[PDB]
Amino acid sequence: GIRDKGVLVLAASRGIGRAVADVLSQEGAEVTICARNEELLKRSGHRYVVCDLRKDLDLLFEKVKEVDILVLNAGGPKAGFFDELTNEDFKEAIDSLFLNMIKIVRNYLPAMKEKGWGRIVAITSFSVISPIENLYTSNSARMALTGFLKTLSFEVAPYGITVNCVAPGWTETERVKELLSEEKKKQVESQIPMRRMAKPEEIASVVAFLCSEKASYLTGQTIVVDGGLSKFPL
Amino acid sequence: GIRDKGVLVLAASRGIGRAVADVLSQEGAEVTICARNEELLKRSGHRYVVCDLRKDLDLLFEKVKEVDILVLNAGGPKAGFFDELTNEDFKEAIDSLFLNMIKIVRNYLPAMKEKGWGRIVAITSFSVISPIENLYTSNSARMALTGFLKTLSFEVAPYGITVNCVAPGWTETERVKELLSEEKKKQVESQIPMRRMAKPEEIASVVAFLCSEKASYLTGQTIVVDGGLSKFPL
Amino acid sequence: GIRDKGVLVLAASRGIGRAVADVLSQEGAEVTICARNEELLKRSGHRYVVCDLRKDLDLLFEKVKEVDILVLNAGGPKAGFFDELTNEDFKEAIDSLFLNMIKIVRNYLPAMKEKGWGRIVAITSFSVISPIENLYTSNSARMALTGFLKTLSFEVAPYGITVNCVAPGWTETERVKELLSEEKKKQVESQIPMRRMAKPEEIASVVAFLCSEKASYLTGQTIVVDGGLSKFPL
Amino acid sequence: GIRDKGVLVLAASRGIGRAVADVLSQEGAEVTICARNEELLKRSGHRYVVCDLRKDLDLLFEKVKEVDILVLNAGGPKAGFFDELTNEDFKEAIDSLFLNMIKIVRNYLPAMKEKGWGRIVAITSFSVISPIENLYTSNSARMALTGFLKTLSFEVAPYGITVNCVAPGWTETERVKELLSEEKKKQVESQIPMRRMAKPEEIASVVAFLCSEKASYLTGQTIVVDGGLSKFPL
Repeated sequence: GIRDKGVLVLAASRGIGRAVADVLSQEGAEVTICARNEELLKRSGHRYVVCDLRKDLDLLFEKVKEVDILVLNAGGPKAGFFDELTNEDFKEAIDSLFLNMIKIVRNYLPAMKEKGWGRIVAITSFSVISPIENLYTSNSARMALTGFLKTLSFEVAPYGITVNCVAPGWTETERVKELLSEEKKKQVESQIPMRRMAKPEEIASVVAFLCSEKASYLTGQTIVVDGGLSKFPL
Repeated sequence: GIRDKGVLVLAASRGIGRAVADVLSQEGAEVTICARNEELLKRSGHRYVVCDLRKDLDLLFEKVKEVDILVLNAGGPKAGFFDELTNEDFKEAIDSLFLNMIKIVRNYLPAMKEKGWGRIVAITSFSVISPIENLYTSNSARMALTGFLKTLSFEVAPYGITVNCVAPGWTETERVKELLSEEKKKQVESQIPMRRMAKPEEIASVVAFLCSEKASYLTGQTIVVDGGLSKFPL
Repeated sequence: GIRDKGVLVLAASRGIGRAVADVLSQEGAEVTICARNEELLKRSGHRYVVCDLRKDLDLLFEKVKEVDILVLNAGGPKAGFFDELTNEDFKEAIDSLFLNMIKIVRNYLPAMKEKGWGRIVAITSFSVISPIENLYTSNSARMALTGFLKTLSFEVAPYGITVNCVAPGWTETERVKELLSEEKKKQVESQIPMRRMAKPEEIASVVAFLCSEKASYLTGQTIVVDGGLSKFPL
Repeated sequence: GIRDKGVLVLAASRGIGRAVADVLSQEGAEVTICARNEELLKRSGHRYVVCDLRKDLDLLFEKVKEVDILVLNAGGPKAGFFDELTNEDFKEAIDSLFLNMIKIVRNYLPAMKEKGWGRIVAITSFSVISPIENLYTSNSARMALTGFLKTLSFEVAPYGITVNCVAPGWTETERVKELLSEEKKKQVESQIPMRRMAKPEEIASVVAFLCSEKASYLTGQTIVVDGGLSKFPL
């Protein structure tokens, strides 16, 4: 039940974030998205803020004041094996996937406490429980955030705020339909039990559910939505 | 989207299984429940079969022929420390919570393959990831079923059938409001971050979601719905 | 420090169980092994008892009275897709890999409590956290025993008894060098980061360490020994 | 078998790090320890470097050139609930427990590859799988490092290098015998199944084992050494 709730979705001009904004809009929430590309944002049909999170967080906090539902999401950082990654690559990933996210929570959390209701949902990756061999930066940075949000979930629970992650597997975002060949996309598709990648709305729907009033007893969890790919049984 | 899908819910005259039946009925599914007590079943307002998961299941298969959605559920076996449990206690738990469930899946799975759609959802316990010290029989039997359903999820994924568990924490079922004093209830309730037990419908709605067309890319997963109690971070 | 401790190792005429028996013997423990094949046992150079892990229980308890260290181990049950496995397959695996093990523990446990010192070690499989797709019977039965032992580990901890599993990955036992071609062997080997299967002693040495006095604060854990194969981060 | 291997242990003038250096010295390794406190280090009887690792990595790499075995370890960061922690608290923890650690590995890893043998062991905490409610900064930073090392273990495995964490539970270090009252110590002690905290050597021996030639097929693992405290069963 999310008619009239305030929603912010980060990195939401395209891909999963976009799909999440779309759903929540169709279920009557008042949604703001934010991203780097203004042109993409004007075309989205949503309320938007142009927001490079490294440089200018106070612009975001000024233009989007309070928020019942917060979906954390980011671009994926550099892939590579250990010798082709610098200290700067790990630092940038930590800043943008972990420390900047903490700042954003810290900002919007007090109004949720005051209302006695809230939702935080972080979009991470199934690579969190089934680490991919060349994603050193995002593996470790998403484990970081996932730990932070678990510890958080304990403290905010009594205020009616849930805190969860959704860990999508391979998703057919326009970004992925460019980072990969047809040969590589087939090979990967063939190791997914469902023998396909997710439509972005298939990830969106899980996130929309955790945001609804029906998910009120579910917190401190990472829901993996990956077609059956990861092997971990519990 | 589950108007007109055939649904069977086990151990569903009371508690969580009852709530699950109620929801899916409200969303337009054709629901049959089954349990031991016929008088409870007559009063439930649902299609029913009298059935016992410690014994023969043939009556069940005859009276309920095909099924799009199958929710596995049972009564909780005996609690106890090791010296106050017999080999029989372990065997009865294994038969009822594991082997008889495999036989039920075996039975309704073929018609799901034939249609290219299906859903299997097992209601287990948060004790599976956060084992309670005197639940030796249910801990180990629920691990067994979880292990079985994960292995299964791999195989049936390409047929459009998902396989998941919902692992509820402390829930205010009539059964629990009788297993426990007031003193023990408050002690428990004070260790749950949400500071309360779940209404049965709070577990129901998660199950109901996994059963919908929206959960199409989510399989092989145990969703813990426990108010934040279990500490495991992934 | 295990000079003169009494040891029983199951399924130990060949493979990993044999390697465990040999180590513990070299470190001065008085070791009994047990298995079906009497001529293999005669030739092993160890104290032995002939036993099935189905019928022959109280012969074992008769000929092997008390034991400081108990290594549980069994043959691997039938591998297969769901439609090529019977109710009897699941039932035999649960009896031999789970309920018979509970019986053996129940037997040898009282004398460990009496002495204030004990060691139980179950050899299971890395398939426990990274389930292989057609090992339905072993996956679920090993999860069952792993769950049992974890719950157990809580209760026997104060009595100076540790309870742990060792989960070996692909090991070069002569059984495996027969279950597999050269082509299948290489395919598998090339997905192990160490690019090879374990010598049986490389699993044995882990088991031997859990059995030593030095492992005195480590209980309720499954050590995975798999050359890096399983993806699970925690 | 580690007679003559070169060993470096960080944060090792006291506590667990100290205990690890002691053992490995007794087994014939040539050990250097490093910490901030020079006077403690002189008194240790070991080879030592003094270093605030924010600013003396150049010193450390200079005075300790190559190393077969690398035990990563750090002081514990600030404990607190979310409102009493700043962005600098999170930053400092990430720096010191994660990004500095990567820099050290990056340094000592090439000579391990060149020799075809090595060991990296991080001492983390059982709070990684059983997160404590007010350790936001260490929980999330240790998850980061654990995720980093697991991703690394895949790549370095073919080179004869293992990568593991040891996650001690409550240990009777002098530092802990000061952070806690008697009253709080006993409450804690009474929730550990073993009913006591670890002697630092009891965590040291697990580390020493991972460092030996006998742990050759064991990598990509976090061994939890916690007297049975954490409930996670797998």
